[PDB]
Amino acid sequence: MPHAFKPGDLVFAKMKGYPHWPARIDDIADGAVKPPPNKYPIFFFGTHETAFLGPKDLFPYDKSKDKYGKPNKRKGFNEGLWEIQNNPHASYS
Repeated sequence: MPHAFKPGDLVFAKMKGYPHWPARIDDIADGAVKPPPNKYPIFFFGTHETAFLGPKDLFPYDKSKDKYGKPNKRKGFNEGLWEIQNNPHASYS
């Protein structure tokens, strides 16, 4: 049975106007800006951008990859697919 989201979990994350995007739940570094309540820091593969999202926009990657894990014209998307499959836990800073 599922647990709550934790840092390191792999997802597709949904933002308005964008396709479901390969991403991970990030940690928050000591001294770094914390997300709003009930939101998680999402790191988007390929673009390497961070946004704050709640669980309604987070789809576990294993369950969802068949549907959302296909190449997309959008900037950074195919690089992101490579990252989440090949080195999802690396530093991309």
